Amino acid sequence: MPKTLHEIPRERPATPLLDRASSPAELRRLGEADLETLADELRQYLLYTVGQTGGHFGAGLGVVELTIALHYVFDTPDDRLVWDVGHQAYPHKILTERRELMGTLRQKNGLAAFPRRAESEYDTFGVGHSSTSISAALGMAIAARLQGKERKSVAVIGDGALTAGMAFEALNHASEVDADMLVILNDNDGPGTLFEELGWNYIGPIDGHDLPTLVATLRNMRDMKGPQFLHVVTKKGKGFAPAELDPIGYHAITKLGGPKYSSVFGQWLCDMAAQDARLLGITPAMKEGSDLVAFSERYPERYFDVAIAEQHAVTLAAGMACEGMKPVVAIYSTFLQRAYDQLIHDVAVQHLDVLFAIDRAGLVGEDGPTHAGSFDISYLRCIPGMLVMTPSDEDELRKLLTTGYLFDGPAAVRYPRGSGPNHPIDPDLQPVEIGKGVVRRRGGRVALLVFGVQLAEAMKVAESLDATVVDMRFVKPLDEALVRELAGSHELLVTIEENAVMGGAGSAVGEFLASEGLEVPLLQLGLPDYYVEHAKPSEMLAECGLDAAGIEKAVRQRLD
Amino acid sequence: LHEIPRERPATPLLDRASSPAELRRLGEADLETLADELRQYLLYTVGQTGGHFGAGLGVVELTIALHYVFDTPDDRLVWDVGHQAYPHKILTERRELMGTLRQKNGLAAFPRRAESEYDTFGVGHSSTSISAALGMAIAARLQGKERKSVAVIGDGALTAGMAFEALNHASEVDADMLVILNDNDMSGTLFEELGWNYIGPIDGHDLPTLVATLRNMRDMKGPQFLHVVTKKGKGFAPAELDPIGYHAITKLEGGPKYSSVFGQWLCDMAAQDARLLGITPAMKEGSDLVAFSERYPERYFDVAIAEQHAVTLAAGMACEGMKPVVAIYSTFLQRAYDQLIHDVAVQHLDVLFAIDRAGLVGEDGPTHAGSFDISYLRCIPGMLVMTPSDEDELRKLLTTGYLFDGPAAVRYPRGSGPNHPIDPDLQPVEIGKGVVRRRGGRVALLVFGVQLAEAMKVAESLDATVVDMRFVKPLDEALVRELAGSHELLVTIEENAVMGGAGSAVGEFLASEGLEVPLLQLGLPDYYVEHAKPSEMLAECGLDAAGIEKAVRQRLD
Ligand SMILES: [Ca+2]
Ligand SMILES: [Ca+2]
Ligand SMILES: [Ca+2]
Ligand SMILES: [Ca+2]
Ligand SMILES: [Cl-]
Ligand SMILES: [Mg+2]
Ligand SMILES: [Mg+2]
Ligand SMILES: [Mg+2]
Ligand SMILES: [Mg+2]
Ligand code: NA
Ligand code: NA
Repeated sequence: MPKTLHEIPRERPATPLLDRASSPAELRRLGEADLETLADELRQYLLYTVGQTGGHFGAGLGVVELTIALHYVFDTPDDRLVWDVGHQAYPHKILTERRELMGTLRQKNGLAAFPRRAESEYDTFGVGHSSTSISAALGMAIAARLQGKERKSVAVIGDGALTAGMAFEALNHASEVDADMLVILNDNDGPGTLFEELGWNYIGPIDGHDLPTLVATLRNMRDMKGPQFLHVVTKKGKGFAPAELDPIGYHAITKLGGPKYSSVFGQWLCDMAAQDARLLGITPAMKEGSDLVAFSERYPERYFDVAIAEQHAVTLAAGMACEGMKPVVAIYSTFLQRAYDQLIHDVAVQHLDVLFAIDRAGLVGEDGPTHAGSFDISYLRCIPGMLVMTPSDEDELRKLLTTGYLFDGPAAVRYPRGSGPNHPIDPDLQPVEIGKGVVRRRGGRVALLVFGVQLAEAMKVAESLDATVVDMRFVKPLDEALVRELAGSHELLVTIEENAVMGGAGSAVGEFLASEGLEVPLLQLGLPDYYVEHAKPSEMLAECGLDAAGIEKAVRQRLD
Repeated sequence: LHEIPRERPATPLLDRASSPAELRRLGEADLETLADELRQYLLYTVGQTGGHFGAGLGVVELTIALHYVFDTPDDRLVWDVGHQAYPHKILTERRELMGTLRQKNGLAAFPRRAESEYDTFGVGHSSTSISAALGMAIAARLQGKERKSVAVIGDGALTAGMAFEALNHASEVDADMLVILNDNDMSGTLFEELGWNYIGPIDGHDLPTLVATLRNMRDMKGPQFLHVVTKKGKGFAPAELDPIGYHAITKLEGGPKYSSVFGQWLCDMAAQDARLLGITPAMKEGSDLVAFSERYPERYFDVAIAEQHAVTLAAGMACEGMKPVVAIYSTFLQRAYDQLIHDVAVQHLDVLFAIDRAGLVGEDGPTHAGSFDISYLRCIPGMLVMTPSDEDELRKLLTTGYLFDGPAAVRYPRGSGPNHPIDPDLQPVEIGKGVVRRRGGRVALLVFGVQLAEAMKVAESLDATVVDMRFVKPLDEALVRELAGSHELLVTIEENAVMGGAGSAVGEFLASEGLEVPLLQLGLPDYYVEHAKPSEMLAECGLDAAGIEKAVRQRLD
């Protein structure tokens, strides 16, 4: 009989067998009967180390036994293993020469949040966004078949990630080319006939915590040919009672302010829905992260979780707007990249009335560059019809959400993870004038044109220089009249945005100055042209020069 | 049935069926004769204007049955892609407007909300119909309106991920909607499993069976799925015999296409490099991988209408040391942006993107315009971004991007070029260096792409310098620094949105170095250019020689 734990170890547990299984080859030197003892130990170590660093929690616990069985049966790293999303791959990392590096997990210069090709030869594909594993593993198998290399290709994909359209495309295509690969459905939330129809050989469901059945099944399927589909059933949080009971809260943990911007949005969504029965709320499977929680309890008939289906979320919004409803698509900047065609082709080309509440805009911290919201100003502002907005604090977020909502056409409001300066929030629901900035400080000589939440750091810098500071509010349409005035009365314009400099809000200013032959010097601050390694957000901002110290240095260095 | 009528057919029944309301006043016994009349009119008018041909022939009877049975426009009909909707337009107050089809200020290529209350959703890209019809159906329920929602989708469109996403969600919410699969590759278990009530397959040209089935299903509840089977080109033997050829025709009565320059390059490079792999999301003919697919069938991959899987498939292949080339139109690469960023660029994996239909594309209009790829790609770290100016440069820059170890893109337009000679070698050029084509005095034209010939006609008039920039990323920074100091105005030219484009790459560099020279950015404007001939669209945008010269002379004054 399995035991269940209710507490996290505060001290390094004794794992004498896990320590002999530091790599897959050493693991495969062990005996089948020891494997369940190895599992208990790895589970114990996993609880301990995540309690030490924080990180993802419940999903890894669900795949302890599956991960053991895969590295025992398959000749890794020669056999290719692709983890979908990778938040469940801490056990993987533990078994692939990183056990004693777990203490550096998610810290600057330590192990990254997900499998990462640069991090280890045992990581075949950098993941983070979901549902890429089947496609990636198909690519690997097609290439290995052509090269004659006789390696296996295995994709482990959760039942959630299977809701994405790109997973369906890969399953179809793999059948097309009769690829020799294995898809393991890690299902933890009449299964078989669908996958048989799509041309796969379906096996299961089997118990994903039964190591003897897992090993024998995988042994049998390892050398089967053609597209193989193994359906495994797991318990999220398995072995830790709190996580078993509340898998949502234990999806991640912290190691043992004002409101979050997502909470300011969530409150706005409720308040406007109480005033306006037209409002509909849409999320591609991120209710807790984007924080539609209270909204979905209060307005269940007007809340739509479309699963991991960004593309359908946006075109669905377009159809609702066609009937005069007022959809709000809640979506992180990094995940909106996957619905760009629907946004352009179905919303923008038709000028449809859809609001995009873009959370996690800018650097996102420990999750690193796979999740960075670095590009949405650049990829949205080039799209005709888009209203593009950058609130600088909690009050501005509520106001710009109202403005884009009420605007008759497509609008984007972008904001970062975390909390803000904690300024007062006007409880009313009124918009602001579209295309007009707010002068937050009258100065001289240097003008800081701020798009977004670096305003408070720019205010610190302006004090030393007696600079003008504008809270721009709008990337598109730009406050051209204000920029024109500032360009004639100042000797230097300085743009500041938590977005790539290339194609960004500062370049809209640059484009405006050029069209009118305004000759004023321009300094664009923002995110550089490389992928910023995972660290604390404050650490990442400092790296990019977007704290007061970096901005002052950049302005000072230009003027000297 | 053998010849496109060259004079207007007699269609007394059709002329009584100018709107769906009048259609529904006819008798079922009249409907087969209407369809014969509708088919001959369709034949006639598309022979006078050009346009899509074969798919609409396939839905003559289906369109009649839909509008006969459903109370359109109040009931919502959504056509996937829309190239099959010419029957639909003929029956929705536009029959006598069909002579303007695909001409400037005439009917658009596709259903378009701004055009007609009968068009529920502007389409062009594929596989959007189910998502849109579902949002309409959810809205109608919340509003307590009792209208129907119908999506017509082809079998190809169903290969796209977003159509699967919409089928699952429609089942999840138990939407009252009808999906009609217009299957013209000739044909249930799958759709039942996904939560749908499956009926069919039925003969999509048997009007009696169509009207009866649709009536029955019209008032069933929940997600309903009707499988109809149609013949591509039905009723016109040339088109039934060559559906690829008769997908679209020109009206009745000199250099290689750029896509064929690409296709020759792909074969030539594949002969040299066993590692090369060619991927297309269902556009073998359009991107021109025809000869490649015949000579290298084991290294050619058509993933269906599946841009997302295409790009991540390539990333996997590049992980094992193979050399994938992703052939994809600019407008369609929009749908795989995330895979390019997350799976390719973040990993700096060695994948070449051959981006066709870059710029304006003519009569298909703004749904297919390649207006944005320079803006959405150049902001992505790691990307090599190139803009060839003619046939020879396309070949050279593909070789440049292919030899590069890393993510690379080469964008080129539909149509043909200035027809300059083409070096048959496969040699690269130096990454990040432009080429001065002409030395002049007071203006410098920094040209990213195929407007170079037009710029060259203007450079004479103004005695201007002209640079073939070749690269957007990395920019030839030193050459720009030199031109900034020796000229009174820099002019950037690109067949891309000005906002965020290659002109803006130049501006960013100038601003970062304190170079204060004046900068005029020419390119595509910040609206959707209405369908017209390519030359008319380019003229509208100022990107012909005359428009480039007027723009420059204006600024100097
Ligand atoms: Ca939900
Ligand atoms: Ca405020
Ligand atoms: Ca409508
Ligand atoms: Ca040849
Ligand atoms: Cl730049
Ligand atoms: Mg799951
Ligand atoms: Mg502030
Ligand atoms: Mg078809
Ligand atoms: Mg290469
Ligand atoms: Na107030
Ligand atoms: Na043709």
